Amino acid sequence: TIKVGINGFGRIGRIVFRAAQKRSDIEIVAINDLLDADYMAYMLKYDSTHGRFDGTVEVKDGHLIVNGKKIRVTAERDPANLKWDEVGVDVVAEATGLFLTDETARKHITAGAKKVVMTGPSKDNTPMFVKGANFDKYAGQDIVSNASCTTNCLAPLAKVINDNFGIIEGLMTTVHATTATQKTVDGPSHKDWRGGRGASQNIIPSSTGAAKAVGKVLPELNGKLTGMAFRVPTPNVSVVDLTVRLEKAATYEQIKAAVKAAAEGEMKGVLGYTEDDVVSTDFNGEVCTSVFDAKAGIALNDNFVKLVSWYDNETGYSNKVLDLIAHISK
Amino acid sequence: TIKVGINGFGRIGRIVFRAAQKRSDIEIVAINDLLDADYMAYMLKYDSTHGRFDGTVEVKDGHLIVNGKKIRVTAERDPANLKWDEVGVDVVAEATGLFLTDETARKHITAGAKKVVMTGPSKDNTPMFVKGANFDKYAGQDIVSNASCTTNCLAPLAKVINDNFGIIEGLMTTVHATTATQKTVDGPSHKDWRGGRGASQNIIPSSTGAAKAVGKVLPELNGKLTGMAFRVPTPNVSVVDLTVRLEKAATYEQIKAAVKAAAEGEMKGVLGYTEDDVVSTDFNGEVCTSVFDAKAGIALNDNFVKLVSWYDNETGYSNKVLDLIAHISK
Amino acid sequence: TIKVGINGFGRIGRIVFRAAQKRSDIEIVAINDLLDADYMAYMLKYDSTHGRFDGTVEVKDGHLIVNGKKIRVTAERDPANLKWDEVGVDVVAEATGLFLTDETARKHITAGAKKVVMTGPSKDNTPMFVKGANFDKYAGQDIVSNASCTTNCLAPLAKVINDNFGIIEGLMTTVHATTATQKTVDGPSHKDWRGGRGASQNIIPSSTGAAKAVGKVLPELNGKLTGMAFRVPTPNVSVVDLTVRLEKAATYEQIKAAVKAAAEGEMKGVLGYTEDDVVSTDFNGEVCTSVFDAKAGIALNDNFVKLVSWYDNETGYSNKVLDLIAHISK
Amino acid sequence: TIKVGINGFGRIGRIVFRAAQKRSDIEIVAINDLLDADYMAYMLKYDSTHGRFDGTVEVKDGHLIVNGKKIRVTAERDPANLKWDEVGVDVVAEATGLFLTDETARKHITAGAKKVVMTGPSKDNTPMFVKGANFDKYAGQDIVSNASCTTNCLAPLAKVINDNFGIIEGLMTTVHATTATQKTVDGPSHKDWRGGRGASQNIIPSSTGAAKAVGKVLPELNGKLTGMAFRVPTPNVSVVDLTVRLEKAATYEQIKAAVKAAAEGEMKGVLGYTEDDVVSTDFNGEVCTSVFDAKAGIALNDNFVKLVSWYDNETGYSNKVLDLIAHISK
Ligand SMILES: OC[C@H]1O[C@H](O[C@H]2O[C@H](CO)[C@@H](O)[C@H](O)[C@H]2O)[C@H](O)[C@@H](O)[C@@H]1O
Ligand SMILES: OC[C@H]1O[C@H](O[C@H]2O[C@H](CO)[C@@H](O)[C@H](O)[C@H]2O)[C@H](O)[C@@H](O)[C@@H]1O
Ligand SMILES: OC[C@H]1O[C@H](O[C@H]2O[C@H](CO)[C@@H](O)[C@H](O)[C@H]2O)[C@H](O)[C@@H](O)[C@@H]1O
Ligand SMILES: OC[C@H]1O[C@H](O[C@H]2O[C@H](CO)[C@@H](O)[C@H](O)[C@H]2O)[C@H](O)[C@@H](O)[C@@H]1O
Ligand SMILES: O=P(O)(O)OC[C@H](O)CO
Ligand SMILES: O=P(O)(O)OC[C@H](O)CO
Ligand SMILES: O=P(O)(O)OC[C@H](O)CO
Ligand SMILES: O=P(O)(O)OC[C@H](O)CO
Ligand code: NA
Ligand code: NA
Repeated sequence: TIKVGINGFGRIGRIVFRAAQKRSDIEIVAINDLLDADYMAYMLKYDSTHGRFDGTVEVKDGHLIVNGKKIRVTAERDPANLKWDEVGVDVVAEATGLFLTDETARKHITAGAKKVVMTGPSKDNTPMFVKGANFDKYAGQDIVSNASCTTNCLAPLAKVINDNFGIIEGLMTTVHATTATQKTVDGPSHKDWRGGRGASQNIIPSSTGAAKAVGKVLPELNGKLTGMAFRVPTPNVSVVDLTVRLEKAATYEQIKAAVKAAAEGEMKGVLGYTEDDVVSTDFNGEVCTSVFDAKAGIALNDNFVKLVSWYDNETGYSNKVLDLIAHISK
Repeated sequence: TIKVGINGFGRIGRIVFRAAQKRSDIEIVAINDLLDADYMAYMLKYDSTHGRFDGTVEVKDGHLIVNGKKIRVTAERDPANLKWDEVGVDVVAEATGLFLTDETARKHITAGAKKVVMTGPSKDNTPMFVKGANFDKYAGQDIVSNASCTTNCLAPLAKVINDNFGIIEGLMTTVHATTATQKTVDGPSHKDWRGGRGASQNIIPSSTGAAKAVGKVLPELNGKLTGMAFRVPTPNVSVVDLTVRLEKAATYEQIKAAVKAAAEGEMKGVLGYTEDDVVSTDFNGEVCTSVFDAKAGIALNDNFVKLVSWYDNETGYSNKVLDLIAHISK
Repeated sequence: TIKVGINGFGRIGRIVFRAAQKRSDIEIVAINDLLDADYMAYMLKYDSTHGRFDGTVEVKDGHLIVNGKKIRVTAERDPANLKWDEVGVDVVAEATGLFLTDETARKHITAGAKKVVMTGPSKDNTPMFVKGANFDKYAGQDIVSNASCTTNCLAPLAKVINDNFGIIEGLMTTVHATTATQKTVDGPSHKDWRGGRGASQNIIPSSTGAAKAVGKVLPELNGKLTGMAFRVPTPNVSVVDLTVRLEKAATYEQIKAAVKAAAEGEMKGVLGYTEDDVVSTDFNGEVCTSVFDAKAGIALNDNFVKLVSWYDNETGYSNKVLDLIAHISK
Repeated sequence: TIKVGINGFGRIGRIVFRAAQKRSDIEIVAINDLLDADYMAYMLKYDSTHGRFDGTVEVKDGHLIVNGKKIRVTAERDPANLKWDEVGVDVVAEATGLFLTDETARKHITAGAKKVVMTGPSKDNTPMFVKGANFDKYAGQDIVSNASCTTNCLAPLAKVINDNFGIIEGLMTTVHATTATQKTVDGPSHKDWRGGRGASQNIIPSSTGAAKAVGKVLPELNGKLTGMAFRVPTPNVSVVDLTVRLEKAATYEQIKAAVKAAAEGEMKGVLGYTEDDVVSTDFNGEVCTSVFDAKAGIALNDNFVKLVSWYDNETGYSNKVLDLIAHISK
């Protein structure tokens, strides 16, 4: 098993922790955050979106005991002091949002970890990987990024469509759940003014991490795709609305068949496929990072189509963080 | 003064009523619905979205007294019995959703009205008129339709873009407020299964009335545009997300300049233009039916762009119902 | 195995169905509602509040196949035509809200069922039974009512407090999730004007079924308790806020000890007890019909206290419908 | 006119600013916060809850120009450096939540202001005042507190009830809108764990400032009243649910008459009175700090009653901050 330390116990850190409980290949052995262990235990035990933790959580001597296993709890501000080697950590899930460059994330390796996976898009040239788009390009790097949830939805779908029909150009929108960066009522957000406005009251235009990341994980599409977001008052699950022009003419049935074939074969567990009358809550807990909604999309003609794909922006991305941890450990 | 009877006191009927109070050329003299006058008064006085009625509302002898003026109240199921001539009604705002064909709406003329404006898309070939798209094609018809709110947002924007740059093809999404056809918790909706799912919990894919209507008010765009909707948990205000391929190359600044010129000139009061960091609640009460959001849109290249335009689906549409009543009465 | 037919596939009918899957003593063999089998299957499979159905759902020959078992589907408006004997139904879960009197519900017995459990308060003197209040008073009746969800929260708590300390008088509020009787935006509700106002926008004062029912299942408290509700914009889970004057002085720790003892002893699985920092979503899926929140309540003095108890108004009530079916079948 | 400086441009500071625009007796001449003037202008111009600012807002040379009047903008962390005398400030509205003791708030007087009104409950013995409860006790103090919104709702009602009928003991609940201290999704709130849980998803038990403040502004009720709160997913407007035992027997009609008499006389503009079928949005913008809801309350008997009173927790409190400023300046 791969021993993992989580740095940062926010939404991603906690859902990564829960996802790792259900996997035999990865074992969380340590968590670092500026939260007391008893408060960590509370945040783990109770979740408004995903329900009660499936297992036992004890606090003993400042550490967590989860399903009888001891999890080392620390509260280090400087990752260089984390002594990851003292708990045999192989890979660090870097989930604070604060260490998205090589120089900052490398402190985990100085502290004894072997590799680091950033749970967000890198801010320098640290390479990004998206399962179903470019895991096979990984080349042994000791620090990597799993991109972002929206990129994990867009890229697998864009790859199937491009590989089969040729994307000339495309624009996308994600209609995106409210997240922790937003405000409950109009409040200060000096670097993103719209993003300070009351989240439960508003449709809020925003920028998406996918516009900059998708051409990095699929270089053949660089400069051919961009987009934006609308944040809306739901607590989880988002949807990509991808408008593409195709080089090869394809009927909507042919598009469905290509997506379905990828979902049942090469991209199984990454790309999903449904023909049901689904809505966003039907993907709360979804592990696939891109679930194609066949009935929701619409074609104007054989070369211009709007495609719809769902993603649980918490669960899918967290599971693929673990997939990236496993992949770089092979 | 144009005397107007309102048939149906749902959301559109009540917001048309409020908007008519601010116009000197139109006076509401009668309302018909299966509601007691005291309940009509309550629904007019208090509005969760638009606040308290600006004026006085009294019930006297089974009728409404609004700002001191008597409004005749009736509860006729058959419009042929409405006796519109007894209150001097010129134009009926047909707002029940039940009489969207010539044969049904013409019962109002048999009942003494001179003209009818349907407050929804016609179900037969009753002509639709949308301000900023084709009011100038009106040619004396006594029964007309104002299309739908989404069509009133999309059509003025599509016209400016097509007239200046040529829309080869386009696909649109409206991210749309919850409406009265939706359900508070998962409930029966046998003709629209997704639409029965709990509105406050979900992003809900849906169809839009604008996909059929836009090519009818702008025949030059027939077959060139279609789209879909996502219903989201907000109570009012929606946004059109229009992705178009252009015949003539246009930079995003050139597109902005053209839209602003239309908003400040010919289409003033219909098309609006902003460069501010707006969110949906900033248009609660907006009278313009299409407010272009310059900063929210994004161009992939000089011939492929995503344009964003806001609309208060209650207020803008209701004001343009009144504009159409005035226009056909000239 | 008790064979059960469900009449009405609304929220209670569908959550009773799901809960029955986890019990070996009760098997659903038939469902009646004015829904096609494929639409019933969709409503069972996908739930915005409770997630995807845990099992397989297929439609075969107009009937449902659930976890491999055939469920007879019918669409009879008149319960006398339900032919319950043809599927060996023992007890009917009468969940339509339309047959809450002896004369109407007894049509199920004419149609071949042996007993009926109404899933709402009876409108005549059909006896109500609430687990943790008066199941032990059941004495062979073939038609009974399980009262309402709020009554199932209030009555077990009121009984423990009254039995130990003596309720002289009490007043309660339930802060209550939105339900299907409410409206998504301000709409017609001529028999309950406040209840027509947009559910997601408002705190809405309302009446509660528990104000009439509690004195019926606990006659010793008749005339000693009443209350009201506020409906709020959550999709499920509600909370009782009970303010009582006590005959016998009791400190808050003594009250806690008494409630905990009942939750751990006689009323285990009915009354729950927590000292954790819980919020409403922590009870989405809760089977206990009354979970006492020790830290939320507050005592003014040893004879005047405010007690707080949570309930999943869908899940707890539905499970106790099944408990009542089992109890009357003993 | 009284010249006022606002310290802190959060919800209270901004709604105080808007309220002062409509008053001739008070003129805002300066605002201090760590926000650029252009961002202050944006937060003032657009409000999700209260709509667009009624007036003009310009930014010039780092200062605000509002309806043509210059407002001095500063960004001082230490209030001792604010030079309030340079803009002739009489009274400071201390709205940061950070300076709720004599020693901290007195820095404004060192900086040249004459008096300070804290827009929250004091943390030391700085005296609190609530209009309709104890403004007439003000005795010239140069630093005062306006208590909190819930205390401004509870105290005027409790005073009428106690003065007329004698409160033996009472317990209250406020069902309270979401506020800026809450989180959009489950997040860190280490001093109030429940308060970190996702605000739009949950009913959240909480503590209320009124439990400690009400006996301070009405000493005759000290030790006779306390309570708690439930935070719910609405963006503004809250409601007090007051359960009281009365010394003097009073029918519910007698209680209504006493409240109505106070609302129309001595407490006019503080206590309001309605018999309408109201819901929370009907008080968005309400200036009265306590609006009694006659039809919502319920009496068990002539000495034990539940009373309901609404408050716009932003608008009412902000207007009474201005009232306190005017009162201490007499
Ligand atoms: O930080 C000062 C700027 O704030 C706004 O711009 C930010 O917020 C936008 C969303 O409202 C983002 O799109 C943008 O990227 C941010 O920089 C404001 O629009 C700018 O004019 C201010 O300079
Ligand atoms: O009415 C029976 C059909 O219901 C569904 O289809 C309706 O609902 C869809 C949204 O969920 C609409 O897109 C569609 O146009 C409606 O007809 C179901 O998907 C069908 O299989 C049923 O035949
Ligand atoms: O049906 C006519 C009456 O409607 C209102 O009263 C109903 O709605 C109230 C909630 O808004 C309930 O409390 C009440 O029990 C219902 O009867 C209205 O308040 C009445 O004046 C009307 O007669
Ligand atoms: O700060 C550590 C404590 O956190 C919790 O208590 C806080 O949060 C409660 C709401 O969840 C408040 O009622 C309480 O006043 C706060 O102190 C936790 O319940 C405590 O056990 C922790 O010591
Ligand atoms: O598309 P990639 O490069 O992530 O590869 C995914 C593999 O095919 C799955 O084993
Ligand atoms: O575009 P039309 O035909 O609605 O004409 C609009 C007029 O020029 C003024 O609104
Ligand atoms: O209180 P009752 O009468 O529902 O009896 C309950 C039993 O003792 C076990 O739940
Ligand atoms: O009740 P008080 O002391 O706030 O006094 C309010 C005055 O009567 C109003 O002028
Ligand atoms: Na329908
Ligand atoms: Na009703």
